[PDB]
Amino acid sequence: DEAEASKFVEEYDRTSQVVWNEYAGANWNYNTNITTETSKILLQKNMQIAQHTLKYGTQARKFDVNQLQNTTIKRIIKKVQDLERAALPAQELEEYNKILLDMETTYSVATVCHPQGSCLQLEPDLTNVMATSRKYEDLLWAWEGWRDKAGRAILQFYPKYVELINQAARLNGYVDAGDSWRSMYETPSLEQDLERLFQELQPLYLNLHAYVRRALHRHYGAQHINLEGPIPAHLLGNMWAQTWSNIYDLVVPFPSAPSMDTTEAMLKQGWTPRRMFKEADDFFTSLGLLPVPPEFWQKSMLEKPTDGREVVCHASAWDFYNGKDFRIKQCTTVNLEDLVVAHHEMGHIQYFMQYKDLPVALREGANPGFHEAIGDVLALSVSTPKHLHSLNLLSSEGGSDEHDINFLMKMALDKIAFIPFSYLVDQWRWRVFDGSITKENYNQEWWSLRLKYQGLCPPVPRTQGDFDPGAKFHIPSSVPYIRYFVSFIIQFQFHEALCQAAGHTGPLHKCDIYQSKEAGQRLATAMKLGFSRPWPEAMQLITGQPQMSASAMLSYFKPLLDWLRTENELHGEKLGWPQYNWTPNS
Ligand SMILES: *[C@@H]1O[C@H](CO[C@@H]2O[C@@H](C)[C@@H](O)[C@@H](O)[C@@H]2O)[C@@H](O[C@@H]2O[C@H](CO)[C@@H](O[C@@H]3O[C@H](CO[C@H]4O[C@H](CO)[C@@H](O)[C@H](O)[C@@H]4O[C@@H]4O[C@H](CO)[C@@H](O)[C@H](O)[C@H]4NC(C)=O)[C@@H](O)[C@H](O[C@H]4O[C@H](CO)[C@@H](O)[C@H](O)[C@@H]4O[C@@H]4O[C@H](CO)[C@@H](O)[C@H](O)[C@H]4NC(C)=O)[C@@H]3O)[C@H](O)[C@H]2NC(C)=O)[C@H](O)[C@H]1NC(C)=O
Ligand SMILES: CS(=O)(=O)N[C@@H](CCCCN)C(=O)NC[C@H](CC1(C(=O)N[C@@H](Cc2ccc(O)cc2)C(=O)O)CCCC1)C(=O)O
Ligand SMILES: *[C@@H]1O[C@H](CO)[C@@H](O[C@@H]2O[C@H](CO)[C@@H](O)[C@H](O)[C@H]2NC(C)=O)[C@H](O)[C@H]1NC(C)=O
Ligand SMILES: [Cl-]
Ligand SMILES: [Cl-]
Ligand SMILES: [Zn+2]
Repeated sequence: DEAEASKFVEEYDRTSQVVWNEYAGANWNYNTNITTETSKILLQKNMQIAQHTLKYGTQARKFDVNQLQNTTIKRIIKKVQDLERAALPAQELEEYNKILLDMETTYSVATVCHPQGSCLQLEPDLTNVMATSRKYEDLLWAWEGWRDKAGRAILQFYPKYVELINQAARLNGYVDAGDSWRSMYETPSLEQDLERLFQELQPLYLNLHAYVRRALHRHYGAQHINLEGPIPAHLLGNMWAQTWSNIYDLVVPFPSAPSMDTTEAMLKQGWTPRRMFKEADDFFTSLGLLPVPPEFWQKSMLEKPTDGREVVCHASAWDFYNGKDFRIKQCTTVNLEDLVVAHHEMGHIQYFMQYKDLPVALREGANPGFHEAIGDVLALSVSTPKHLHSLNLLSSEGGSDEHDINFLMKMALDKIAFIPFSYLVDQWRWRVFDGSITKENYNQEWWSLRLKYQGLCPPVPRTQGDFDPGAKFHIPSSVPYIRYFVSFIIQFQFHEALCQAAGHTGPLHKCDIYQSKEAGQRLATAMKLGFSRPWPEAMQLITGQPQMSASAMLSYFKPLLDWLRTENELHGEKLGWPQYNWTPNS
């Protein structure tokens, strides 16, 4: 009966709101106050949500979706039929939860020590070294040490993790965990579509790579940089070489056109974490989008506590599944990078608020990439030299062609450099999950892809027992990553569309959509759909067409592509890494 299915969905919604809200609370209380007691309560709520998922998922599977007429009810019931880890038998579920906790803990407590010296945590100690050191051996100590202490220590857990997460996927009707993850996009052509996008960005990435490689050759010396080979992976300013903007000082196109030190400016002018989030809130409401509720300001953790609590510091945004309580947890630091992260996280909060009236089963983004993109779209406008000057964080940089190319290079060092990294992570994981990479070659296959996609090599030859993927957070925390590749493509599509809605003309990279109500209306209509419709509908609401496309990103960076090609040609660069077998001699 249509009526029995409707009743079921209503009962699922009521009970899920209660159970998910209790789990969100317990998880928040652990994350903002790590103790034995909060771990204990969290463990109990984890089991309560499993029992709820098992109960309602079992019921949902008794419905023949084929016989359901109402498409919304059909959609919800089909989704509740996927129990995820709660499909595992009791022993395997306990084992899986424990392996996940052990991997996450191992990663979070790993430190790198000098003998009879200080021990450095990843954040901020080791990331600061990677960002600021310009000494090959000091960078190497941090890069190798982090892999030695975090990566190698995850390896013992990962094969059993793969076995259990695949078993859960098969018990929910998928062939492996990678299949299950890809299904979140509801797009049978996903793999080919993503490959096509990656290929469209190759001219830009290869030209950026070759230009940066030449700059590294200048600084680190001819004996350590092969101008026809891959770049050593510890020289890009970031522990994973996923974004390169911390080496802007080594690659600036026009050193004669200097830029203000934005961190020093923010500190001198008394910026605080709360001010950073108020600025993000203001951008959202300038578009006519929703302000965060008063409760957000009361309950959020917007900087590291000084009351003796120990906390999880990573930036994060939290839906408590009651339509009222939304929070950010971030150990915010006062700099421009974290101002952008604040906008990223506030985009997650905005999406939570926009879809709060849907059934909790449809309270997700159109696809996971959409959820990641919203905040970054606003941050693109924030990052314009125009807007940064209005915050008193830059001197006037408009007009000047040199400042213009310098700005596009700054943007490309993050946005373009990240495209191959964000593609790589789940290309590797999909092949682990489908069994075509075994524990015998986890690491070799990781580096084959680091080479193939990013054009990087490890500065020190890897050895047996190395497990460098484990040194990247999302691997031991089992967080899918292709969402970030999707996000970095489509956020430029959204920027282009909103800039057009706002009446912007001229180069896309000069657009600042601040206070555009037309831009806000486009985003709001799409966000309010949550996960109720196939994501091409939200794509069309924003952009006027239904596809993912790299064209907007290419248009944004067109002046840099032209500059890079001219620069690389006059130095005779050989794009790519035909000497792909090269690795450092010392
Ligand atoms: C197939 O079934 C689906 C699902 O049906 C729903 O679920 C099943 C299981 C059963 O329970 C059904 O009884 C139930 O309807 C059908 O899809 C639904 O279709 C109805 C149309 O009949 C749509 O009605 C709209 O719903 C919105 C949102 O409603 C939530 O939020 C409201 C605001 O907080 C609140 O009032 C509601 O009670 C509801 O509350 C939330 O409910 C969810 C669970 O669903 C729960 O998780 C949340 O916790 C809970 N939140 C809170 C806070 O309680 C409602 O806002 C709409 O009102 C507008 O539209 C009317 C029609 O146009 C109009 O008369 C109203 O005045 C109002 O109009 C707008 O007003 C503004 C300003 O005044 C104006 O600017 C706008 O232009 C104007 N809109 C206009 C003119 O269009 C309305 O009631 C459901 O949204 C929809 N649900 C989903 C999920 O899609 C589907 O129709 C079925 N298909 C077929 C072919 O039959
Ligand atoms: C805890 S939750 O699950 O309930 N809520 C999720 C978000 C809603 C999911 C909806 N279903 C959440 O808070 N997640 C945390 C995660 C943290 C960040 C993260 O890891 N970023 C990746 C990739 C990246 C992204 C942007 C960028 O510029 C550079 C890199 C990384 O750093 O490698 C670190 C700061 C930027 C995001 C996030 O916000 O997406
Ligand atoms: C951090 O967590 C501990 C453990 O839950 C909290 O301590 C509890 O505090 C309440 C009073 O509010 C007592 O009723 C419990 O008995 C306490 N338990 C223990 C083990 O001490 C503590 O309040 C939390 N701190 C913060 C700042 O939230
Ligand atoms: Cl690595
Ligand atoms: Cl994803
Ligand atoms: Zn995010």
